[PDB]
Amino acid sequence: DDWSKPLPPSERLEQELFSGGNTGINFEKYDDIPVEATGNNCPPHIESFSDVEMGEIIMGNIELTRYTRPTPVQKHAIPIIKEKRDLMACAQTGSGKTAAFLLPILSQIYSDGPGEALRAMKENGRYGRRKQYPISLVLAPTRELAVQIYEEARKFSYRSRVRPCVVYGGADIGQQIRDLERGCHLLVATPGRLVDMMERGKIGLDFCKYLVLDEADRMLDMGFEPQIRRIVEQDTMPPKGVRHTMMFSATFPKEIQMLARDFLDEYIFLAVGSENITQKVVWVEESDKRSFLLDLLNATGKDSLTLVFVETKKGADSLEDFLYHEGYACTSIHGDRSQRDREEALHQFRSGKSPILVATAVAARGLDNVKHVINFDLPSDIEEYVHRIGRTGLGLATSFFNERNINITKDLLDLLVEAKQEVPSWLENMAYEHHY
Amino acid sequence: DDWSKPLPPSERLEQELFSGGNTGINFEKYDDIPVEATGNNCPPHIESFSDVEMGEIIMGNIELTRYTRPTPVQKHAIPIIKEKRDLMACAQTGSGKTAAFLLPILSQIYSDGPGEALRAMKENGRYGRRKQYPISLVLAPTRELAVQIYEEARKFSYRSRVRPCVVYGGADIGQQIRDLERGCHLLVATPGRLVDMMERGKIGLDFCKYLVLDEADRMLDMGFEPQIRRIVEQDTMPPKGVRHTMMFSATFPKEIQMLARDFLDEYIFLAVGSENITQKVVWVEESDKRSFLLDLLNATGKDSLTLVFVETKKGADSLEDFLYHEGYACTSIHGDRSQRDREEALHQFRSGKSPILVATAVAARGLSNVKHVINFDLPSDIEEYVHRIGRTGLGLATSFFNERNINITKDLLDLLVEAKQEVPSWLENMAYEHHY
RNA sequence: CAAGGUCAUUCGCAAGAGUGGCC
RNA sequence: GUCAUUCGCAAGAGUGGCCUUGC
Ligand SMILES: Nc1ncnc2c1ncn2[C@@H]1O[C@H](COP(=O)(O)OP(=O)(O)O)[C@@H](O)[C@H]1O
Ligand SMILES: Nc1ncnc2c1ncn2[C@@H]1O[C@H](COP(=O)(O)OP(=O)(O)O)[C@@H](O)[C@H]1O
Ligand SMILES: [Mg+2]
Ligand SMILES: [Mg+2]
Repeated sequence: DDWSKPLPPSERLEQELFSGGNTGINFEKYDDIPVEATGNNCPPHIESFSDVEMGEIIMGNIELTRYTRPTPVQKHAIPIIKEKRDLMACAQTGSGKTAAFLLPILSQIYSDGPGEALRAMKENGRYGRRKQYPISLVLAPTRELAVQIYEEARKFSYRSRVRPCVVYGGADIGQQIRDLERGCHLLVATPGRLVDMMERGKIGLDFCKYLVLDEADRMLDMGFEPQIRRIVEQDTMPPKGVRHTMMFSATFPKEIQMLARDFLDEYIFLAVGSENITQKVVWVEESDKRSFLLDLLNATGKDSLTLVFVETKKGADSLEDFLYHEGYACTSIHGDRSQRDREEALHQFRSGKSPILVATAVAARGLDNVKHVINFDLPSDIEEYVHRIGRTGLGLATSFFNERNINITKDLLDLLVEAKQEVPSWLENMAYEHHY
Repeated sequence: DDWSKPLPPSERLEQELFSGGNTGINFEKYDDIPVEATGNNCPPHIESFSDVEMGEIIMGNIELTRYTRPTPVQKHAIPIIKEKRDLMACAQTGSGKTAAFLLPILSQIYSDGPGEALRAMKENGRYGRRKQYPISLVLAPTRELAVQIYEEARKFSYRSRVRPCVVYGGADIGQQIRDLERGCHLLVATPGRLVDMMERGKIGLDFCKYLVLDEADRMLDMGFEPQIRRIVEQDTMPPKGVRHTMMFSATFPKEIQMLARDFLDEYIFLAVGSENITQKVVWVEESDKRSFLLDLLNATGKDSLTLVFVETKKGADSLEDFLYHEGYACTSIHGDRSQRDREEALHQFRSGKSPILVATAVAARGLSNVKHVINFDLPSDIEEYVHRIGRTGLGLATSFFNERNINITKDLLDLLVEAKQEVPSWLENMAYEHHY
């Protein structure tokens, strides 16, 4: 019985599962991703589903649901889970958390098969068996979330021998029991309803190899902690390091961290996701950047430090000489500068003898109370912009923009909206005109 | 013993196998390909290796060999073989053709395992068994090519339980026997040396499931046909439809077709690959295309048909009225024309009453003895260019080119070189400056 | 030497746009 | 309604170019 071999299709079933619902979304607004996965021997992230062998069944079902590339949380979660490592993932709503665990878990089940224990037991007959032993257990806080997880499981278990089931409180136990008795390899459950099934001898967790806690922060908020601990610690479920455990949550309070240390073994912490700073963006042609900078400098207080960012080292030297001949006390720093020359420049800047510092990205990585940060040249990527403006200690950041910075028009626009800053209407216009 | 699981690496092996040699070549000057695969229920081609699940070992070894995407012959051969169909593949030398069969075959062996027959026999001890039963046999005409096939097999069998071996004539039979005695699952062989090995009781073909005849045209020219027939038809090799047979050849003579019908079962025919047409390319700005066309028409003999291709239906109507108001008897045809209007236009064209036909791509698909085809607008792709100029019978083709046609500068340059035509120096110059 | 970003060409993919051809 | 090509944007990869940073 090979579980990696797809079973014959059903045109009827395909339409019910894939025609509508949660098909793929363009996760491009978010593609400028701050994502970090820290842990011992952390498996590297993926850029395509092909970078790991999901298997024939999963790749075909991904093609039916119309996903093309992994979401940023999936880029890390999928290789982490397929390497059989535990995962603590803090990801905001709409990141693709559900598929981030369903895809690797089901892929592993297809490759490994049901295991020796299930074969050694009486095969689930046409009249079923009273008690079922799920290979994988997913815990959810509500019926709504549990049903949504279950629906995605059907899409990814299409043409497989994995039969998903879902049980939730506030419903008829009779339907759920009768649905369980037809086989259950992946179970989605609210905690209270799952405890009832275990007490009734309908569900056994002796062979549960994949445990997922979805929306874990909410489950604690709703008072499900005793049920979860009864499910995991006070029963037959294999312990940490034998089972493969994953916790997903939108927030990371200390209550979730303490639960992670109790439930997860040698795990990876995965996190996905500047408002005390006034930010201005102005259109400036290249030949006008110097004159625009002079007006800002002529408007600066007597004892306010100004940090001016430029793209190239030659541009930094050229801008320093220009400002000096214009009569402005300034200094400069870049990568070619010796450590002594950097110290001399910073000494003048900190002392205030030269309250203007012309710097490349060398000062974006903090070498040291700057009041004004000026992007004389905007950086080529939005990550550099964040590091630059964070040098302020009220704090102001002014950036020069022209057609050369069109590569960050949307990324900069998203940042201004996200930081509750004010948005030039022409920036929105150029963004939509350039991308649609 | 799971054969889909990679075995531990070896830094030495990686360097010896992958550091140099024939790593990937960008099959980019040949992205524009005439490739047709014809046969009953022919599996669709692929565009990346991900489109079929090759397995962890294969995808890992592909990355080490620096292959990015399948070559045009690989796009069809890989899915055809992976679906267990026989293949008659005619492709020129240097097409990525060795890997076109090694990758799907080894992937199948990794997934299917060694089969029941091998598991029921004595394991190859460290004093290995005497007689070997290769799962896959590859036949080559010379030692040189056989070694070259074998070396690629080493790279793709890296970290696998598949052990390749190569035997060829004009060498010490002694080394080959004891290299075989250490185990052999995939065998590369020249026909003469293989016949000897069978007669020694060293090689058994009872379990060979994948038979490959590489450079089959040369093998027949070198007199290997009786040895091949003895190898395939007069021994224990499983017959067609049980074994999976592939034949590769740079040419497709009648002698190869007859051999394919004898050896291949329900096979697919795969083929990969205008000199009596003088072709001219001239730079013409858009505002000058009408004046340039007039000079050519005034230089046309009184009784010669000219076919003028344009991009849009509106362009066809506009060009017709312009020529008419200039005193040139002409007509036009495009997709929006009713069948009656098309017949009227063709009637005037073939009678010579209006020897100038202004047409869109609607006339690029055969509808006469046209003496001059003029690309007033060059098509957006080179395939359309071939179909347009093919309407001549001496026949001449003159094409207008400007910056709008930069998207086919390289493809048109390759075509003119391929068809032994004169090449404007500016066309090469613009091609290299645009792509490098 | 290593690490990062952007651009140009190419390949696939998704969304859009434009042209063409078939009914 | 179906089909083909091109172009814009976006993801990735390969090549090239360019810039930045660390010894
Ligand atoms: N690889 C992907 N590509 C495109 N869209 C995806 C992908 N993975 C998930 N999605 C979509 O993201 C949306 C959110 O799914 P969901 O799991 O509910 O996010 P979350 O659970 O973190 O709130 C769904 O519409 C889903 O189809
Ligand atoms: N998918 C690929 N991507 C890039 N290069 C490839 C690919 N496949 C093969 N090649 C290269 O193409 C060249 C031709 O290999 P070969 O099999 O001998 O062509 P052929 O057999 O048609 O004469 C080799 O250098 C090989 O490494
Ligand atoms: Mg060859
Ligand atoms: Mg092109």
